[PDB]
Amino acid sequence: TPVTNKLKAYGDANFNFTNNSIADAEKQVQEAYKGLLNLNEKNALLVEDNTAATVGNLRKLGWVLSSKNGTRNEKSQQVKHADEVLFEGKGGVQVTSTSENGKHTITFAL
Amino acid sequence: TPVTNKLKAYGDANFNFTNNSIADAEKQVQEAYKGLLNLNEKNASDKLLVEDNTAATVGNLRKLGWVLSSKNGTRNEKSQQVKHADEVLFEGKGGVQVTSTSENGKHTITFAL
Amino acid sequence: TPVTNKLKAYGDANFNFTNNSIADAEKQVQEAYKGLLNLNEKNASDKLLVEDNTAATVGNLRKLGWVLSSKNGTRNEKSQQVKHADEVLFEGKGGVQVTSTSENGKHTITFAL
Repeated sequence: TPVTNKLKAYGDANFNFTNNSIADAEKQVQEAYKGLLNLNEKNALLVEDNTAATVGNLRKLGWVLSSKNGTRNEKSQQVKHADEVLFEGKGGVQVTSTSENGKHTITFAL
Repeated sequence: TPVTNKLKAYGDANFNFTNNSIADAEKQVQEAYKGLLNLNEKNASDKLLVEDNTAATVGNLRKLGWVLSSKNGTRNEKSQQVKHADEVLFEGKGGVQVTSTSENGKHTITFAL
Repeated sequence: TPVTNKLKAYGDANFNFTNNSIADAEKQVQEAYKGLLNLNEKNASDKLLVEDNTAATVGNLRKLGWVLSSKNGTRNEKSQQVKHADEVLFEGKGGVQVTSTSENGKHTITFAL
């Protein structure tokens, strides 16, 4: 049948400040985190560990990729499941990569 | 209890190109994505084959990941999959310095000469 | 929905060292791996401890991630844990330029100078 849980995404209404950490409070109000799952929330942990995850939950997993160039402020984007990050080396930066048993190395050199 | 769902991986033979977007088609045919979970598969109706309120399985977790690529100048992208518990090492040599810092889930990789 | 499974985290007790892989071993102590889900732990029958067709939990989701490492030439690796909703910044300074563009979830980070 249907399986559901009460996990919210950052950016959703009814976020409870006293129920979360300051880190999550900061994510709640940032655009870059909007729509990523809020996995933490604490009455002491609201959605218990032993709660079924849903496929909709998986669609909301990710991390935030940012780039800074000098003083210029950070630009941020979400890396969700099956998104791609390309590291591209132009002149005169050489970017090479190896991959052994789940360990991926991106090398940078002149 | 044996919990299952109908989620496929990219590269699976019976993915239907007609019913899905160009973005998904592009992932479906790349070896780089092969075996990653296909979360965004649609039917004729342009609705998701597997609805949000479906049990996720441990098998599903084993197919989560993102694609990591490097491209030098004009040459074509070399790609790998970063799956759960994989490691990505950014290494500086040959005149390039790479350093890192971490604080409260905020990680920084810094590149210098 | 109340649900459980037998998945443990790297760093947890009762890890059968001789029945598991070298990599898992290589991971179960490294601090950067601690608390990350041990997805592929084997049992005494030399099969996966938790089969593919088992419900995943929110507790599992809280343990998903990957390891981000850096190496400055000769020095040792510095490693840190990247979990869901962590941020990773790529910063360029004297005098590497690090710029980024994104389109349809493909993110390009470009290194110049």
